[PDB]
Amino acid sequence: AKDERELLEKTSELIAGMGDKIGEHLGDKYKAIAKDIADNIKNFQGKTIRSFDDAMASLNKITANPAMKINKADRDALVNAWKHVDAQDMANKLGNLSKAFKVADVVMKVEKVREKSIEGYETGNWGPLMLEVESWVLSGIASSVALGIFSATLGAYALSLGVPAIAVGIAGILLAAVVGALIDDKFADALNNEIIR
Repeated sequence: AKDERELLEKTSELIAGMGDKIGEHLGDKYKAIAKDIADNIKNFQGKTIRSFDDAMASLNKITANPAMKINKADRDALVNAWKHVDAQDMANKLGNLSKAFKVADVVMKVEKVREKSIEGYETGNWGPLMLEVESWVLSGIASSVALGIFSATLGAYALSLGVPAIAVGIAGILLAAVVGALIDDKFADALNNEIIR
C-alpha cells in the first residue's frame, strides 16, 4: 500500500491526541515524547518493528522501575477501563476514522490487545501483549499495519479514559512505553529521564 501511509497518519493523530490529554496531568515533557512518537509512526512506511527481544528490553526499563509499581486501586481502575471495552464497537469506531483500519480480523486483534493488557495489569507480565503484536508481523501483517493497529487501539483506550488523574498519568506512561518499544529504545530513556525521574 500507499494507503498504509493512510492508516499510519490517522494513527499518529491518535498518539498526538493522547499526548495532549495526558500532557494535561503529566506536562509538556510528556506532550513532547508522545508527539515525537507520533512522528515516527507517521513516517514508519518501510521500517520494521523491533524484535520481541529488543521490545521487552526497552519496555522493561520502564515497567521494572520502582517509581512504576502501580497500586491495586490504580491497577483495578485500568483493568476495568479495558473490561469495559467492546472490541466489536472499538473496531467499528476505528472503521469510521478510516477504511484502512478495516483490516482482516481487526475485531480479534483489538480483543487480544484488550485481554493481554488486562493480563499485564493483573500479573505485571507484559510478554503476552508484546508477543501478540510481533506475531502478527511473524504471520505476514506488514510491520506498518501491526504498529498501526496496535497503536490506534491503545491510543483509543487512552482517549476514552475517565479514571482519576494519577491513574491517567500512569496509564499514559506505560502506553508511551509499549508503543515506544516497537520503534526506538530512545523513548524508554526519555520517559525515564524526563518523566519518571
